Amino acid sequence: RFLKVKNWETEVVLTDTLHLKSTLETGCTEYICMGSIMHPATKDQLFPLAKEFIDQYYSSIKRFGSKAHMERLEEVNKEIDTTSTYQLKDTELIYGAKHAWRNASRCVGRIQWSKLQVFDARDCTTAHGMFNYICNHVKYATNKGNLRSAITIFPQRTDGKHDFRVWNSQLIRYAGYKQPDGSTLGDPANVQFTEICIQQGWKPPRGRFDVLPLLLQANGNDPELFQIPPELVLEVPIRHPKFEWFKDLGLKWYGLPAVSNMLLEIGGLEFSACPFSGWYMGTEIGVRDYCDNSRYNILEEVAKKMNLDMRKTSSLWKDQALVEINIAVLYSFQSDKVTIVDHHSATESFIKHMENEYRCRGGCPADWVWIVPPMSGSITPVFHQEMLNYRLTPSFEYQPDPWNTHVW
Amino acid sequence: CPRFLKVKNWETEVVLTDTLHLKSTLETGCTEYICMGSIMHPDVATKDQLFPLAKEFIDQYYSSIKRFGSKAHMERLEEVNKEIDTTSTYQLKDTELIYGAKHAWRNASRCVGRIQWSKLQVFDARDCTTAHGMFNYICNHVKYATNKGNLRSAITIFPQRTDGKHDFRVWNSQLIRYAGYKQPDGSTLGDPANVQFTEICIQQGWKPPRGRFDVLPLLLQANGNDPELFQIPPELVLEVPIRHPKFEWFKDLGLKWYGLPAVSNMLLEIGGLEFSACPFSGWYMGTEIGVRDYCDNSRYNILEEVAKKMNLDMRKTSSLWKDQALVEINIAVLYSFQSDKVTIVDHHSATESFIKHMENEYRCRGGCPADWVWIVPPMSGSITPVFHQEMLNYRLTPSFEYQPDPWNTHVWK
Ligand code: HEM
Ligand code: HEM
Ligand SMILES: CN(C)Cc1cccc(NCc2ccc3ccc(N)nc3c2)c1
Ligand SMILES: CN(C)Cc1cccc(NCc2ccc3ccc(N)nc3c2)c1
Ligand SMILES: C[C@H](O)[C@H](O)[C@H]1CNc2nc(N)[nH]c(=O)c2N1
Ligand SMILES: C[C@H](O)[C@H](O)[C@H]1CNc2nc(N)[nH]c(=O)c2N1
Ligand SMILES: [Zn+2]
Repeated sequence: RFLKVKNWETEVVLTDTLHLKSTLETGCTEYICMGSIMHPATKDQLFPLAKEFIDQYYSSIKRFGSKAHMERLEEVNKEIDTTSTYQLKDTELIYGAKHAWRNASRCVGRIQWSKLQVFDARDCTTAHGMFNYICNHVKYATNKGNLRSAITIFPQRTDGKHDFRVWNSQLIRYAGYKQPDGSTLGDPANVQFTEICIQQGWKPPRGRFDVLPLLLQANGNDPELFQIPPELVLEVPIRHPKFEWFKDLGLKWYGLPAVSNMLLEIGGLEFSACPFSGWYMGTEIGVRDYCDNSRYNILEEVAKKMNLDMRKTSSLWKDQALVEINIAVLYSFQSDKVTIVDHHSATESFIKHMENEYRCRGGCPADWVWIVPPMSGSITPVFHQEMLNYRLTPSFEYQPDPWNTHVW
Repeated sequence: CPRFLKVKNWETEVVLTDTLHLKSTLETGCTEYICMGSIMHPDVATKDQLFPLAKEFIDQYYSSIKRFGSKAHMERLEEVNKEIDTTSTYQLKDTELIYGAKHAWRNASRCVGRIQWSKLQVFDARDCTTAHGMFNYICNHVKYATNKGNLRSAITIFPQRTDGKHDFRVWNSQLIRYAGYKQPDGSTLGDPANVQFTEICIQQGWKPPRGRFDVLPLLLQANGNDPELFQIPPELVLEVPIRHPKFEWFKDLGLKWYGLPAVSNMLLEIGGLEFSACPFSGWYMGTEIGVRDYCDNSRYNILEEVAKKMNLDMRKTSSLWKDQALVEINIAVLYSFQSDKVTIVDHHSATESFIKHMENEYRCRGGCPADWVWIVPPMSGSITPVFHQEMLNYRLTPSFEYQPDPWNTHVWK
């Protein structure tokens, strides 16, 4: 049935037909909603998925049922038959990668979806090769501050014993170190991964913002360490436009968010290594990275320097400090001509995107829990926007951390 | 359905195990292929529909008082069954009514204040027959709940639905709210949320003062009759003028708000019985006033004026002038209620208490249904502990439910 979503602020009603195309499961049932749970082949399984995907590709270029379409299905069937898998055409690789982004219900940045530079790395065979492809990606995407969205796609899974994996959760991240006195220097989120690099031979500077090395696994082999050339790593010193003391906090961050631990699924094929990157929404750094208790956790320090009353929660000293940090982040990136978007501009673009997608596509799967920013929720337009969440393919999926499945 | 569902807290690593979901009674709207978790709102019971619903509830009650399977349990079951057979409905005992109301609150997935669920004063108004009587009961409720600023949670329960043509309804969405007035020029005076209701009151004969904060009259329907207007005695309406501990100019904005949040348009369902008029009240979380009531664009919408008084650059969104003003307004709200000794809770305290409540519930009850979309506060989400807390949402009974607005269904006499 057609489903309607209302925006309670504008009263705009949109009608969703697209959800009828979903075949994957969401996690919820008729009796239990799991909307806030973070994470809820064979030849025989493979062809219908391949077919589903070839069909929507040829439907998308408006040549559904053409001789080209009929021949492609044939070629794929034969290939699955004779090899237990198949290879995508370049055009298909690009189409599928753009559509995995378009379908990512949790991403507020999807107005950009069709502007994605796709780097085909399916000829890669070694960790050195992966490193080369990754450097090129970082250089292209960074573009001296004028960030460009990109994805690099490594060879698809075969038997599962020969996966290509980027072990890093993002290409560029800061180390975290467990201290004898039990505290944590650097980023506490990366403590484990940092330990694995150390155990593997990495000589740690033991600073607060040490860029981690790349740990790269090719064809199921043991992962290998590489240092990203520093000239490729663009960073922004965080300062505040009014508090001249803010720079004295010694804060910085990297300009390029490049998630590298997801799995890209296209037409039944699985790409376990597909680092992709866009640009930051300010809150990702200013709210979560800096102010999560289990992350850099700087609220106290900033609040101190602001000389706030931190004796009672109801003084909202945390909220005040939170806003000023986010002002600083946006100001710093903007002053250094590095692409960044604030949560007001971003959510506004997402609403427009939604309207675009309902109009041309019959809907837009969206995960309110993720779309709504981690501060000032209800003063952004998405807070008041009803969303429907459903899973469309091609997609980006979670996968297990490689140190839990890998034998050495 | 799997027997054990686990929820994780991503900042503390605490994992909890839910079994209570097995007691889920109604559908959420989600299916295996779509989630409707951000959808706001996704003819009487027959004899045969009522029997198992009553038995389900009676069993649950007797289990709660450790008298399950007792002679008193079996006798109550038999007496209820007889009543349904010979009258096609039944009446709850006072003990059952009280247990039912507390549990509807305990089960309200969207409520962050549920640590308090067992301290609810229940006023039984099932003897009420007229709108003047409803007025008396509501006045008493307001006075008791207000308690000179030391607010006490309470519910007043009017007679249950019979044939559906004799419903008791409070037409107001909350017992105390401010009027809204649409102007010929398109502007709105007062609270734009309440324009429709205000118009209805004016048509019913209410003479509007036409101010910015006019307390709306009660519009009360008894026994399916046409609703009637009553003015709440103003001494019963506790209000707090909003000022700011630093900004001396904040008081010159002339804002105030009422101390008692008393939702009055919901339906209470107990054992298949339907109480269409069951006004209940607790106390405010500051953000309900400082974020939603004041800063929603479709509400009082004061961010701009505050921002201007704060001398902020309002030319770029990326200056975060809105966020900056929003915090100051919420500081003013908490400061003003605390100064006037009217109970209020800030969003940090409330969410931390809720996490403790939820953990206790998982341990003593086997779960705690929770709607993350509603539980996470409308500002500063991720610096409260509920943001990182996985939740499971499902519907248990007794429960509070939405019902249509009565002016849309009322057959005028
Ligand atoms: C171009 C600028 C972009 C912006 C501003 C943006 C913004 C965001 C934000 C703020 C989130 C929430 C992340 C979090 O809170 O941890 C997110 C999620 C996500 N984004 Fe985007 N994004 C962008 C580009 C991209 C690109 C290029 C891709 C892939 C080709 C992508 C795919 C995803 C996916 C799959 C998620 C969900 C991840 C998960 O489920 O854990 N995004 N995005
Ligand atoms: C005593 C202190 C209380 C606090 C701090 C509190 C807090 C809240 C808050 C902040 C919300 C979301 C409000 C919104 O954004 O509109 C809510 C919703 C709700 N509350 Fe509580 N509440 C309290 C008492 C009560 C009581 C006494 C009842 C019933 C007996 C109750 C039942 C509900 C229900 C049913 C909802 C969902 C409303 C809806 O779905 O529209 N609460 N509560
Ligand atoms: C844990 N892994 C999924 C990697 C990881 C680490 C930390 C945060 C996230 N967030 C997911 C995510 C995915 C894509 C993004 C694209 C752009 C952007 N600015 N943030 C994005 C964020 C993802
Ligand atoms: C729509 N109706 C349920 C009435 C209505 C009007 C305006 C706001 C709300 N919010 C829901 C709601 C329900 C119960 C509450 C109890 C206490 C409190 N502080 N807020 C509460 C808020 C509810
Ligand atoms: C679209 C969305 O469901 C709607 O804006 C909800 C979001 N969460 C909410 N949460 C609370 N507490 N109160 C609300 O009114 C809402 N509104
Ligand atoms: C429990 C909850 O699902 C979890 O904390 C989610 C909440 N919403 C989020 N939203 C975004 N954008 N990013 C996140 O990491 C999370 N975390
Ligand atoms: Zn759901």
